[PDB]
Amino acid sequence: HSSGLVPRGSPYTLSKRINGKWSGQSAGGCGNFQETHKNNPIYQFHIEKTGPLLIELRGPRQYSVGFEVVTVSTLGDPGPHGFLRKSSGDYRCGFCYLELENIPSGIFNIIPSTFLPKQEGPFFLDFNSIIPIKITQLQ
Ligand SMILES: [Br-]
Ligand SMILES: [Br-]
Ligand SMILES: [Br-]
Ligand SMILES: [Br-]
Ligand SMILES: [Br-]
Ligand SMILES: [Br-]
Ligand SMILES: [Br-]
Ligand SMILES: [Br-]
Ligand SMILES: [Br-]
Ligand SMILES: [Br-]
Ligand SMILES: [Br-]
Ligand SMILES: [Br-]
Ligand SMILES: [Br-]
Ligand SMILES: [Br-]
Ligand SMILES: [Br-]
Ligand SMILES: [Br-]
Ligand SMILES: [Br-]
Ligand SMILES: [Br-]
Repeated sequence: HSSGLVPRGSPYTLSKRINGKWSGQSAGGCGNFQETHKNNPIYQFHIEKTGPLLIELRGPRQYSVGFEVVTVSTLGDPGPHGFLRKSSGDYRCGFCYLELENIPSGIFNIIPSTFLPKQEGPFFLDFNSIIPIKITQLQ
């Protein structure tokens, strides 16, 4: 993996970049498009030690983008920073992010999308951390 765009000397000392795209079936659009949102790409990552994670998504300037993070498996006891699903928030043009300073140890999925379906194009997902994170693509 290459790296994202992180200041020199950032507290996030590791940056792992995933390059993907929306194309054909996988251009599913946001959650409003309930028939196709679940067709978007899905990446899966492991947090080995609870600690800070910041995820950035970039797509074309002219696309409004967002992502959701879903807890798949946390084996630790039920802490305050536990969740079912979180998101980058409002769709934004070109760039969005989510900072999880105390994400629990476990398995999570991340689903990046454009606002409307059938918006084809590239994206980068950057995972900025202090501990290495294993990632794989599910679809
Ligand atoms: Br790359
Ligand atoms: Br396809
Ligand atoms: Br729909
Ligand atoms: Br569903
Ligand atoms: Br970039
Ligand atoms: Br959220
Ligand atoms: Br959400
Ligand atoms: Br946002
Ligand atoms: Br929105
Ligand atoms: Br940007
Ligand atoms: Br932002
Ligand atoms: Br958090
Ligand atoms: Br999921
Ligand atoms: Br790394
Ligand atoms: Br990896
Ligand atoms: Br991957
Ligand atoms: Br795949
Ligand atoms: Br599959």
